[PDB]
Amino acid sequence: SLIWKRKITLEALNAMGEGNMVGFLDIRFEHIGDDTLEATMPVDSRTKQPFGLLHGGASVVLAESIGSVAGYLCTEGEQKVVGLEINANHVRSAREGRVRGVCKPLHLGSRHQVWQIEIFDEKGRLCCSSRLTTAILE
Amino acid sequence: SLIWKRKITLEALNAMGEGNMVGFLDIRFEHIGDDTLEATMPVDSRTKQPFGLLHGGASVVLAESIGSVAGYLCTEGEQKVVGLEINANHVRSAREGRVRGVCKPLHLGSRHQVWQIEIFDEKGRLCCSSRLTTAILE
Amino acid sequence: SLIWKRKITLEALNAMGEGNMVGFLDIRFEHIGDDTLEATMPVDSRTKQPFGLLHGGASVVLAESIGSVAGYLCTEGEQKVVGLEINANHVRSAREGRVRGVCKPLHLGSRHQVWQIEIFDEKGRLCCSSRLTTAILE
Amino acid sequence: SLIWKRKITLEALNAMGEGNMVGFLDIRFEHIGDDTLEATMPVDSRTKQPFGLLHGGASVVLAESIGSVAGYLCTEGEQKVVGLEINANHVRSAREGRVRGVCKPLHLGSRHQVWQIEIFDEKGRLCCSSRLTTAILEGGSHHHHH
Repeated sequence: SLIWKRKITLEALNAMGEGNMVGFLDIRFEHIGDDTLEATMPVDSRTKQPFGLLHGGASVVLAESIGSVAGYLCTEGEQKVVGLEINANHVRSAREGRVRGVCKPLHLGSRHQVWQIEIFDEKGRLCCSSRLTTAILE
Repeated sequence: SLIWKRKITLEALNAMGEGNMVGFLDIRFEHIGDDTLEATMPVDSRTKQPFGLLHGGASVVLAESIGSVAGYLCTEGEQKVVGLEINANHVRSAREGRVRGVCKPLHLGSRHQVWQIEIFDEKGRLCCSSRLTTAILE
Repeated sequence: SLIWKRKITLEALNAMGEGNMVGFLDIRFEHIGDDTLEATMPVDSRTKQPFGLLHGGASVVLAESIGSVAGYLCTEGEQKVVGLEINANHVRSAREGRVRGVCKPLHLGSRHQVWQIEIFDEKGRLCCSSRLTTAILE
Repeated sequence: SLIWKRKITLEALNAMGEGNMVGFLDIRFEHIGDDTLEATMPVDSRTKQPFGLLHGGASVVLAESIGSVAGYLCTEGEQKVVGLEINANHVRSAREGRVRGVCKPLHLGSRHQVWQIEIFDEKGRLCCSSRLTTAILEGGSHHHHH
């Protein structure tokens, strides 16, 4: 199923993060299915807490970053999306490597959207499950 | 009305982010009342999204960073807190200066804690309100 | 702090629940301040979980019930609100009497709103903290 | 696979609700799978808001009700689960019939669990998506030296 309303390439996406938070974290997308969007992120002196574990906020940064663009790719023309509510359950820690976020839609309405982003570690072990609720602004 | 079970100094506390995400982002705790813990964060290239505004994940990184430490200061001995769930509602954007997050407890149990982190802009306007649920581990 | 764009009395307000869940759970509005709405609900056979304590879901029905109407009162004309997301933390259980829900705004925009509802037991202690995000419909 | 640690019949599962909220909203567990639990709820005057539609709070009642027991079934002995926090997205309304809740585990930790409950209408359309985080409370007698 194709949910995307706009067309884009990993090239353009990754370009977005340069100059802002997304950039200074090395978050790079790596897939764009018909109804799915993936991305990864490291685990170092930028995405870790004072104990050397994948910071929970880092996972949310990753979740929101992907959900935001994905929601955008589901709109038309001058439309835009703004994240309203986000939540996440940290069910497993991470200390090294890169985590991959898999974003899928739970609901794509005309005025708002709900995105689910599951984050897994290199071994494929689920570390975080988050949801993003956005509003479509004309 | 005094909740802390571990005495700490802003100096030693701020020291926490000396090589981890909390440092790279310039988060600096500035207050330690009987039941509240504050800390500001810079709204710059490091914490902004592709459009120049504060990134929603930055708001959550701040929340979860202030909540993790508040929770820890409320345990004793070898105990530790692990973040379980976090939720945030972005009610207002911010594009300049420093955002302040005021953390207070909603509940301080013996097994779990619930923290409320309200993030304001330099104008004192709520920008993000979030809750962090922690688990106390022996 | 007069947030209400509409006018309504406790009498008219409570008459909304007759014949629906609100009236069936005996949820009763008891205060309309300039920027807050308060309502009580019994902790009984209709609101308890299998072990004699207040069902967490009942606390959420109270929360959404107060937040929905409050949202309405903050619009006007043919405008109406629709709940998008609601979350809550159960921090203390209630076993008897009635709990009291207190709702106040966190954001009232032209497109959506965020409401915070705190639920207390008969002793004035926090039992549930929740947030509701609505969307305004023209 | 089999996540359940306790063996319960649907009959015994539904008997738990008599006399309380679950029984009063006619919430009926109708299926226990290897790693899923399902319950139904009528969309009527007891569960509708003033405008004649399914009350979002009811949906959360259904979700927490299913999630709570699923969490209990995944604990042995006198152990127990306590609901910590819940969240839900209302993505579509309902006005008649029943809605069905389908609870799957997202995490079955040693100290806490995360449950996902999706509520569907008659046509299999998602009306509410919810997550419940619970804490496991230890229980049972302990050996002591003598």
